[PDB]
Amino acid sequence: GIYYTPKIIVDYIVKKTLKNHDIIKNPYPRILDISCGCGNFLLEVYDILYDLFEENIYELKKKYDENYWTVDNIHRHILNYCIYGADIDEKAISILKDSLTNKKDESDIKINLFCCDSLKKKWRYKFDYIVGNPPYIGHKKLEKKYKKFLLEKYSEVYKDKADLYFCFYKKIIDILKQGGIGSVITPRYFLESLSGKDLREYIKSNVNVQEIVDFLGANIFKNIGVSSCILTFDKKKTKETYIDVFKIKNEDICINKFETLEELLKSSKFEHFNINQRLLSDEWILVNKDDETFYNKIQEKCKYSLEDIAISFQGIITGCDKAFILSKDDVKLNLVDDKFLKCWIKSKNINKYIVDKSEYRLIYSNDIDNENTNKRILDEIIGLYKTKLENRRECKSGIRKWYELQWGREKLFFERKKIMYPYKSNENRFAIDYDNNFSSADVYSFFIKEEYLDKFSYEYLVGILNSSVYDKYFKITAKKMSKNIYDYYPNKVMKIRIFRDNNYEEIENLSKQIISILLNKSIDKGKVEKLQIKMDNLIMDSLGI
DNA sequence: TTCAAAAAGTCCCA
DNA sequence: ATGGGACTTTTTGA
Ligand SMILES: OC[C@H]1O[C@@H](n2cnc3c(NCc4ccc(O)cc4)ncnc32)[C@H](O)[C@@H]1O
Ligand SMILES: [K+]
Ligand SMILES: [K+]
Repeated sequence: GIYYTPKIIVDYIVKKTLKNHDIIKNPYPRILDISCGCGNFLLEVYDILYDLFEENIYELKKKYDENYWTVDNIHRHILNYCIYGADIDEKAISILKDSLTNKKDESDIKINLFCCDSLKKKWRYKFDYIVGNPPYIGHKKLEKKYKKFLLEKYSEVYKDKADLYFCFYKKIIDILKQGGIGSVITPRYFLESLSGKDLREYIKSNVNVQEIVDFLGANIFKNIGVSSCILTFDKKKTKETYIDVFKIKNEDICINKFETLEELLKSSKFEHFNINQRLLSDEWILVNKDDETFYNKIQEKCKYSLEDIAISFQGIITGCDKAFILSKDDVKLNLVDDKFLKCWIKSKNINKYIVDKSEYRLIYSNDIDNENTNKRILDEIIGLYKTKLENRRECKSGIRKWYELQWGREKLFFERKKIMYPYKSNENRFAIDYDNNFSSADVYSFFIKEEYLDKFSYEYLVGILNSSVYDKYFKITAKKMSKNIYDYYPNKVMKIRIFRDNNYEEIENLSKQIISILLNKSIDKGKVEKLQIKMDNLIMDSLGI
């Protein structure tokens, strides 16, 4: 439950908040970490503070009580008035307390360390500087009893599938003094995610965001599947409202390339651009001027969105795939009448323009009337996981029988011509499904509304949607998950805007040529790339880019 | 009644 | 052993 932040990032975060502190004007700064752990940040705060006091000790001695301000008194002063920490783990607090003590009995100095829940603590005062790495706990791994507390007391930032670190953002902001500075490393997903919409609104309207360091899919925490960003914000009265954005360019770099993180930020490994905080909508579109011009051209030119013209839906959720999904060559499928069997595909089966032939079959068990008529299917296939099936939420409440699919959706939505795409991918992969394929929630589908069929065809749509233009266009606002992975979920895919002009016929014809080649047995892959290049030129011409 | 979001992902191998 | 790559379930709030 304890995570170690890399030292190069700890040093950067502490420097970001304290490098320009006027210790002569205010020799009593309050620096807080509300998930301090063993003290990765606080122990570094001590070192920075000690040099700060020692470098100006005679100036403080002259300006203030000359007996109080001596070098031998710096250690006691820092612990009494400057360093504050909180963590739920008692053992970590005890270790940090020893570490701070060992920086030097005489007078039994008191240390401001609290073993508590930082989201419930009654904070008796606000703080000049707040740093640290909060806990990240999503909606599956958080206790329901605790989530009831969060939904009640942190509703301004925490609803639905929000994360625990949203609340730490709110708590840090609320107890930051006027003119104070906060700097934290959290997951990056709130920058684009639907869940973070309220959190983004809370940050934008309560603090000035100085800087966002976006590591994208780079691996900052070794052996941890998370993508990181560093946010620095303040409560200073400033007319200027511009954010420094540092966005990494190569996700494969090692974080220890230089001795300092700021060396990496200034280098060619990162790009820098500024964003006007006043121009942030509910979405934070953090791109350079070239991409903003590119994005705005497409938005203005396109009069339709996919949501306008299409019906979206998520795939089947069985609740226990091993009980219902079988290999098409499994001998146990001889027990299942073919009326119960559906073709089943995974996200990896989706390519551009077409789906691979399915290798798995879904038992649509919802169509099994009762347990007596098809006892063989229940006893020998589905019942092998009856205990796990009975633990599903809708089975415990009696809504579903133990052998039914948890979310079987509507069969008629899948058994039709439609477009399918993987839920997480490195690139746009929109395919026309001709084979009534079913899938789990790792594949999303949509079909065109009847009233828009004479304006848009499936062949045209997969043409533009798979183009290099729309690959770049979608990724401008897409949710970056891990290295070379973006979420392709309807909450953003359905916002993709599309156009219709004089190039419609040739774009559609090129797409049909690609599909015809891809479906050939002696498939000529090379010519497909040439046709794609020609289609990209038409699309770039159509959108004036 | 029933939708869709959510990576401190998960798992394997060189 | 670790770091990097291939691939992606079902729990959950609304
Ligand atoms: O690296 C993360 C670090 O933060 C610490 N930490 C995790 N959760 C909390 C916390 N409130 C949230 C909460 C949630 C559920 C609870 O049953 C109880 C409390 N309040 C303070 N510190 C917390 C950890 O111990 C790690 O040292
Ligand atoms: K004096
Ligand atoms: K990562």
